[PDB]
Amino acid sequence: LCFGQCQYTAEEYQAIQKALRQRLGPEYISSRMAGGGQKVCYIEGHRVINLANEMFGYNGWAHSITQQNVDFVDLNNGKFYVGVCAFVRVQLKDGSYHEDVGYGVSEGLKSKALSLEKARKEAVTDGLKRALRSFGNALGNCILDKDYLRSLNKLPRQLPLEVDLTKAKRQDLEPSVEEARYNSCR
Amino acid sequence: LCFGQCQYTAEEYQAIQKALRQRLGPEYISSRMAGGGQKVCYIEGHRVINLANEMFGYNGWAHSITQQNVDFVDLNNGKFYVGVCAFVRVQLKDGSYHEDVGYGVSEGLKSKALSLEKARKEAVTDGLKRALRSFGNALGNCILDKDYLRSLNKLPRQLPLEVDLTKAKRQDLEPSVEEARYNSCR
Amino acid sequence: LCFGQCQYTAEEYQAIQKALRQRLGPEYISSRMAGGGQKVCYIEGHRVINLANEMFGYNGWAHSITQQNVDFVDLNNGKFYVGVCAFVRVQLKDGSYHEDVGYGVSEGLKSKALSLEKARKEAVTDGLKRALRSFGNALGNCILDKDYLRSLNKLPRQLPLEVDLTKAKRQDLEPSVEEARYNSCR
Amino acid sequence: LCFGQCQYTAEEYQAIQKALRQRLGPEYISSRMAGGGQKVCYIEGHRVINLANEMFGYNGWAHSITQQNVDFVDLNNGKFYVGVCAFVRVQLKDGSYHEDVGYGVSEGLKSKALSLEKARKEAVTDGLKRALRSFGNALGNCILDKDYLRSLNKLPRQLPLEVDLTKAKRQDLEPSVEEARYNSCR
Amino acid sequence: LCFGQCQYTAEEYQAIQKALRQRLGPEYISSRMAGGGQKVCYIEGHRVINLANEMFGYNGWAHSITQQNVDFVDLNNGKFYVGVCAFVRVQLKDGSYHEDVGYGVSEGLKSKALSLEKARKEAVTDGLKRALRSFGNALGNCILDKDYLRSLNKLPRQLPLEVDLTKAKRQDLEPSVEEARYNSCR
Amino acid sequence: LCFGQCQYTAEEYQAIQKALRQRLGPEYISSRMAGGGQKVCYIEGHRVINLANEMFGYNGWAHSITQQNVDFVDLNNGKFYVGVCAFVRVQLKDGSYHEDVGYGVSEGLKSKALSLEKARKEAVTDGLKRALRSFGNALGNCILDKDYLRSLNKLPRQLPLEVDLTKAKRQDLEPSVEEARYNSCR
Amino acid sequence: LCFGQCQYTAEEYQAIQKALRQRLGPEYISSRMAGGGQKVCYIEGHRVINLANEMFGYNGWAHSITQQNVDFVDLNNGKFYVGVCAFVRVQLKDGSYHEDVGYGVSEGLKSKALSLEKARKEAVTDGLKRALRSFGNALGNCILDKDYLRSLNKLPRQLPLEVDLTKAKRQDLEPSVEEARYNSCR
Amino acid sequence: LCFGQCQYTAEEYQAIQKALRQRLGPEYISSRMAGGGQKVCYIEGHRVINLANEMFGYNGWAHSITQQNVDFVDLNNGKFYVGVCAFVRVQLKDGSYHEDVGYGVSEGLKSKALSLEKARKEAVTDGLKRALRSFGNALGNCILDKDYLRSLNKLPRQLPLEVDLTKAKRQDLEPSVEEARYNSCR
Amino acid sequence: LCFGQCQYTAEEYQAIQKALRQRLGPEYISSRMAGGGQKVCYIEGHRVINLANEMFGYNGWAHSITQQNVDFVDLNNGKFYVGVCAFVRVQLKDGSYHEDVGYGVSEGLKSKALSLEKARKEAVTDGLKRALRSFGNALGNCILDKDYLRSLNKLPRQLPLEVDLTKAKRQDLEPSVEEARYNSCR
Amino acid sequence: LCFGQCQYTAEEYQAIQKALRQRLGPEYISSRMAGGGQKVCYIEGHRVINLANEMFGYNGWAHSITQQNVDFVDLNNGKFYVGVCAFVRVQLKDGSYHEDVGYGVSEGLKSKALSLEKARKEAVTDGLKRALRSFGNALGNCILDKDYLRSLNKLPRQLPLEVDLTKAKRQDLEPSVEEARYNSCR
Amino acid sequence: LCFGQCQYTAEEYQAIQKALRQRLGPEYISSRMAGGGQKVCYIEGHRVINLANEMFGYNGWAHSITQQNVDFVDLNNGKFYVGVCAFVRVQLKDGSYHEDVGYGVSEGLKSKALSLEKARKEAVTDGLKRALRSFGNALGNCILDKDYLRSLNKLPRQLPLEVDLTKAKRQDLEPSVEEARYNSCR
Repeated sequence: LCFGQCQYTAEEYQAIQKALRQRLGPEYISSRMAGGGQKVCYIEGHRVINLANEMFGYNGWAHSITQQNVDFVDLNNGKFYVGVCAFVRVQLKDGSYHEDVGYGVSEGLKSKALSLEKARKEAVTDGLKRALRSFGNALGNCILDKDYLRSLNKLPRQLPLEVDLTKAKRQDLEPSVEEARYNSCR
Repeated sequence: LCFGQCQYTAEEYQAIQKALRQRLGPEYISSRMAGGGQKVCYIEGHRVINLANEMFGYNGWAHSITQQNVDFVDLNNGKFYVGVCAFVRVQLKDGSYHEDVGYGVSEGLKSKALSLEKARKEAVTDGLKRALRSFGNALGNCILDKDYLRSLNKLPRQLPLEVDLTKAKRQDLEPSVEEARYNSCR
Repeated sequence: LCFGQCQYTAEEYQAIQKALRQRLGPEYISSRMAGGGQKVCYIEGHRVINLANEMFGYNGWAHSITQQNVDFVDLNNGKFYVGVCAFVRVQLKDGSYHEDVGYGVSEGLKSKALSLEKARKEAVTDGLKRALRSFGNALGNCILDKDYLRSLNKLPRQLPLEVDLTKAKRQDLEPSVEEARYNSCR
Repeated sequence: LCFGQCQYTAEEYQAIQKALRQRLGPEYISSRMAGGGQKVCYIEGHRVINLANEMFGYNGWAHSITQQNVDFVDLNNGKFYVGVCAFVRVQLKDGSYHEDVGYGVSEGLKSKALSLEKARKEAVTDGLKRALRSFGNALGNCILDKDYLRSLNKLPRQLPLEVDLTKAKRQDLEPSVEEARYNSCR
Repeated sequence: LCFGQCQYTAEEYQAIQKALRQRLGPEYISSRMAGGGQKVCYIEGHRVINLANEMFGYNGWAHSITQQNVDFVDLNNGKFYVGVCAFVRVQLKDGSYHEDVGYGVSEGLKSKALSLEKARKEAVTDGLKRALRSFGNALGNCILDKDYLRSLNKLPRQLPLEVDLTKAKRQDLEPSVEEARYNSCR
Repeated sequence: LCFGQCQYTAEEYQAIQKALRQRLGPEYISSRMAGGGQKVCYIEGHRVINLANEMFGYNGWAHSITQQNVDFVDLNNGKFYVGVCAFVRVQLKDGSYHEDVGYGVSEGLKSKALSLEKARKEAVTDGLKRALRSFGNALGNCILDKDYLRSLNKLPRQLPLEVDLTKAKRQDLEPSVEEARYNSCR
Repeated sequence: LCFGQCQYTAEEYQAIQKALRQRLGPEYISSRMAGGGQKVCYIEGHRVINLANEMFGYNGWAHSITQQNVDFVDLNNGKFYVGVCAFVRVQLKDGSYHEDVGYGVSEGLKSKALSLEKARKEAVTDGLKRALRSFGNALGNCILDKDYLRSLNKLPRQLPLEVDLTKAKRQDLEPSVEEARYNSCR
Repeated sequence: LCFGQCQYTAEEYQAIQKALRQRLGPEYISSRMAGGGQKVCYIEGHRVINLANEMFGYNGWAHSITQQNVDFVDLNNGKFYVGVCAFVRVQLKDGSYHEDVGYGVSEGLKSKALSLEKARKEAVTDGLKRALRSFGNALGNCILDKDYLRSLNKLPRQLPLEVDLTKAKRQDLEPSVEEARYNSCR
Repeated sequence: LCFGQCQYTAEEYQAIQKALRQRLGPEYISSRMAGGGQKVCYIEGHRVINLANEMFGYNGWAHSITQQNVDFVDLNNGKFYVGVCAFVRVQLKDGSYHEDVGYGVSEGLKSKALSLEKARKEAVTDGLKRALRSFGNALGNCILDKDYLRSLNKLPRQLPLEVDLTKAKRQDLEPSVEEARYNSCR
Repeated sequence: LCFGQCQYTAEEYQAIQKALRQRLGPEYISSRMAGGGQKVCYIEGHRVINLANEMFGYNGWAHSITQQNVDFVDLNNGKFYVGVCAFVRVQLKDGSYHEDVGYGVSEGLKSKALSLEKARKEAVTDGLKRALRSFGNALGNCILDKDYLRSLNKLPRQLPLEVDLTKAKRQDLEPSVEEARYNSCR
Repeated sequence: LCFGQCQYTAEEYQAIQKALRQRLGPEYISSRMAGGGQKVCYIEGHRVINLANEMFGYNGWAHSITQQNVDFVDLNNGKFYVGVCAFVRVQLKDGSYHEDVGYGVSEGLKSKALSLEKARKEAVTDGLKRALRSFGNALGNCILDKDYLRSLNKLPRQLPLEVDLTKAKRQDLEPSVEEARYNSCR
């Protein structure tokens, strides 16, 4: 009854089906400037990872890199141009799964190492994000829907939120977790 | 009783068989201009993803990339011409499946990276969409039926639909979900 | 008791054996002009897909591409000549199966990308259609029977039959399916 | 108890052993002119497929292409000469099987694509037909028996038979089948 | 209890052990002229196939091509010289088996295609026949026994029997089989 | 309890152990002239096959070609010199087995095809014979024993026995077997 | 019930889901100067290792290197420039898992060996750290969240921590451990 | 309870353990002249085979050629020099086993084919003999023991025992074998 | 219930979780001079090995070399420069595991053999040590923590303590062991 | 309960443990002259084989050649220099095992074939001996112990013992053996 | 319950854990002169083998060569320089295991064969010793501990004790071993 062999209970299946339908608020979306001097919306990897963890549980989803391929490493002046693709397969405790390609780009740096590093890492993250979109709007599928983007723009400018470090983990030991783990062995 | 080993109950099977027969409304179909100065109808990936999730459940269908091949990367001026194909296999919790090819194209950009990226991604999405058509009209099989297209044109315009974020997910935490999941490990 | 492991019940077996014998009416057959200035009859992919879904159930048949091979890509003027083959294996929930080759051709376009895309996609569809013919007339085995073709010509033409979009699907939500699904978790 | 794991019941076994012994009437045999200006008898693929379906049931036999190899593609004027072989393995629900080679030829066309297409497709159908012969006369084993051919000639003009499409399938929906199917999940 | 897993009952085993010992009559043997202007006796493939089907049942034996290799394709004038070998494995429902080589030859034709076609097909049939010999005289093992050949010559000639086509099959349907089948899904 | 999984009963084991010890009479041995102008004794393949079938039952032994390799094809005048080896594995219903090499030679023919054919076939038969020798004298192990050969020579010649084609098979149909097989389905 | 086959009890699952949400205090975060003269925050591998051990138990998580590839080793003066990537898969006792790429860089050393050593080691640790981030904020996912970084800066520098070696392990022997062990082979 | 899965009964184990200890008499040993003009003793393959069959039963030992490699084929005048090695693995019904190398040599013949044939066959037989030696003196292990050879020489010359072909096999049939084996199906 | 399939008992798990947290005393730490004229602390392999044996039991942990690769062997004067890496995977009886890279270096020796030997052996040990660190401070995870190193320096330099060889194993025989082992077969 | 799956009984285990400790007497050790004009002690393969058979039973130990590699074949005058290595794995009925390398050398012969043959065969035997040494002194582990060699020299002349061929093997047949066998079939 | 599947009983486990902690006396350690004119201590392979056999039982540990690679064979004068590495994996009846590299060196000999032989054999033994060290001091882990070495030197010489060959084995047969072996099959 380990990962890949669970079957969702009607209650968890139903809760998730509904939750996945939600589109995400402005607090999730960020943007950058495309070469064409045009806005590009996207969700940052860390937000997607937390959405996934909260949607399926830290132990309810997984991902692996089926393959990563460096498309090219070009030196055209004193600078490097690098294109990398990754194929990421994400899976639920269910055994259900989705796979997609992510692409990573680095153009202009003078460091070969730094260029490769950027491109390889972004390809994986980009792939993880695209694979996860398959589960629904709440995991990013709304993101490329022009009507969603449009109605997002008609929303209030929004101030970045302050993070409250008051209750941040401040040491390794996890008392409650240790308690549970010791009772589990029984 | 995990993914790939379910067997549809008579009730779910019957409901789905019927639902799949439906053709989709104008709110799903979009179009672009082909090189021959001719309209081409298609369904955006995100719509197909949601159609699938609602038809089979977020844990009812899955897809993998059996293979992706870059056919060519030509530089014919200062611009790149790229053709990529992807073979996508989609499967139901049932074990039933359909596989098809998708193609991705990028012609005219000056960025090799941006060209490869566009082509690889679209090939995958295109392949996922074609594989899914095999299940029925509701998943896209009507889309290339000239009589369906014809009768779609005999409809009033279609204006951009408005998305309402009044109840957009703004926090990660899904209480209902956590409850259902908490009640499942016992 | 998943896909590939079912055994047909005598009742379903018998109904299908019979239904498969039927030849198809004019409403399925379409035609194009061969190079030799000669009529060529065929069934469009989407019709075959629906025939299959109705004959076996959306979860009663499946298909995969065992292999797709690009035979050649020739540039003989400013135009491309492309030949592609696909091997498609279709299978029933039974485990029974048939495999065939399909071919895809593109001659004359100036776009390499567009040529490759056309040829790869048609090879697959063509192969799917040929593999499916093996199950019987109702799935297209009649199509190449000259006596059938002959007696088809001796029938009244058949103007494009309009499509009834009043009952079209316009939202992703499928309430009946959603209910039956909940009752299946049980 | 799926395909490949059935065992024939004494009754079905016996009926088939007998039925397979029959030689086929003139209505099955067709002929063409060999290069040596000599008659060559053969059965059209579509007839063989129907013989097979009726003999074993749509779910009683299967076939796959173990391999297809293009022997050569020669351009000797402005025309193409192509030879292709296919190895086809046909199997019964029994697990019993037979495998043979089929060959496909195209000589004289100016289209490479059309030539490859013709040769690859015929190789498969030819292989399928030869593999099937192994089961008995009723599936084509008589066809190359000179004494059978001889006594076939000593018969009238097997004058073109008519194909009656009164009862031709005009829709996708199969009511008797749907009923049978929906009850199979009980 | 499918193919490859049956065990012969004492009764069937014994009947077959005996039947296999028989040498075959003149009605099976045919001959051709070897290059050395010398008679060569052999059994035609179709006879061997029927011997096998009657000896073991249409579902009691099977064969596969473990491999086919084209040894050479020589053009020495305007004619082709082709040598092809095939390894054929035949098996009983028992699991018992025998494998042998078959060879195919085509010397003198001007068609490469026709030469390859002839050699490949004959290699397979030749291999199937040699493999089958291993089971006994009744399946051809006598054929190369000079004392058998000698005493065959000391026999009156025979007029190739006329095939009684009165009862020839002229229809696909086999109501006999179709019922034996129906009462097996039960 | 299929081939490869039987265990010999004490009775059969004992009978065979004893029978295998027998040396074979003059009626089995034949000879040819070695290049050194010296007699070479050997058993003809068809005799060995029958010895095997009678010793173990048609379903009691089997053999496969683990590998066949063409050592060389030399043209040294207008003639061909060919050496071929085959590795043959023979097995009993027991699971017990023996494997050996067989060699095939063809020197002097002007036909490449005929040379290859001869060498390939003889390598296999030769290998099958050498493998079978391992089971005992009755299967050929005596054949290379100089003391056995010597005492074979000290015998009066013996005229070719005649093949009693009285009761030779003149039909396929074998009611005997067919009748038992019909009761071996219950 | 070994590693990879456990299933989290509801109590441990819940405790860990909660614990993983925590962001980490200043005591975890360290920083270095990027080439762009800009601060880069990160967590040291040894802290991440302890975080993981305390969160899941020393036997609750694992990691393997699916692959490590040296991208390049360039000598551009008397100095080496090295880029290495590692794919690290971490897994819980659950069977759940996440995989990511890590990169290792060495620029400027004159020792090839020292350069390779630094890059291969950092690539692995970097990858382990990135893979672990997928489980939640508590394992590092907060680290790249600009709002978290921002609110981390609005805190007083912290003086260096003194470690207390008072109770440091001074012998290899672990008595309490040896007991427990010994009472388990029962 | 087939080959490879038997376990020796205490009685058979004991009998064989003892029997294997015996050194073999002069009637087994033969010799030839080494190049160094020195005697070389050896046992002929056929004797070893019979020793094995009598020691373990025809179904008590087996052997296979794990690999055969032709080391070289040199033509140094008009003659051929060939060296071949074979790896032979022999096994008991027990599952126990021993494997060794055998070498085959042919120096001086003018026939390439005859040279290869001699070397390949001897390598196998030589290997089989060396592998069998591992079981004990009775199977050849004494053969290279100088003290055994020495005391063998101190024996009377010996006339090669006469081969009594009285009861020699003249029939394929084996009524007691066919008897037992007919009852084993019961 | 062999290695890789145990499950820690709550008692052993708990003891180890705790023991692993300890940092190690000065008696474990040693140092060398880095090229930059800077101190480098490390733990000697043998200490690590004993820490592991005592922490998990001689039969509680294991390690294997997944791969070892020689990066380069350079001769730049009369001296050799060698870089080698090893990937070591350590596992607990649990099935839990951790893998890391180790590196081995040899710069300056004149012996190629001695250089390779040093580099290959250190790579393995280095890897084994790094993999083991993943389990906790007690196994080395503290070692690279600057605050730990710092507070280690503030200790009274430690005097290289003596080894008491009095009770040193002087023979191979192991009494209590041989007894305990003898009984385990009961 | 076949080879590789037995478990030693306490009694057999204990007897063997003790027996293995014995060093072997002068009757086992032989010697040759090393190139350095120095004595080299060793045990002859046939003695080792018998030691093994008596220690574990003819069915208690096994060995296979995991690999044999020819290091070189040099011709430096008119003579050949050959080095060959073999990896031999020996196993007990237990499943326990040891593997080692053996080396084979042939320097000076003028025959390539004879050189290869000597080196290949010795490598195997040498490997078998080294592998077996791992089990204990009784199987050869003492042989390289200088203190054992030294105290062996202080023992008198080892006049070759006499092999009393009295009750040697004269026939193939083995009655007692054959009797247990007919009784083990029960 | 064969090798690799035993579980140590608490009693054997405990005895071994304790025995493994012992450092070894002077009677185990030997030394040689390193090129740097410096003493190098080590244990001879045969001592290690016996230590192992006595610690775990002849059937309690095993080892295999996962791989052996020859790094180089250099000829720099008339002498050979050879470096060889071996990867040895040792395992307990437990399933627990440890793997390490061993290196073999040969510098200066004029015989290529003798050089390769020395390096390959030492690499294996060296690897076996290093692998074994992982189990504890008693198997060699102390050997490289400078404080142990130091306190070993502070001892008295020790005359290489005399080996007492009184009860040295002179026969093969082992009566008790053999008695137990006859009683086990029961």
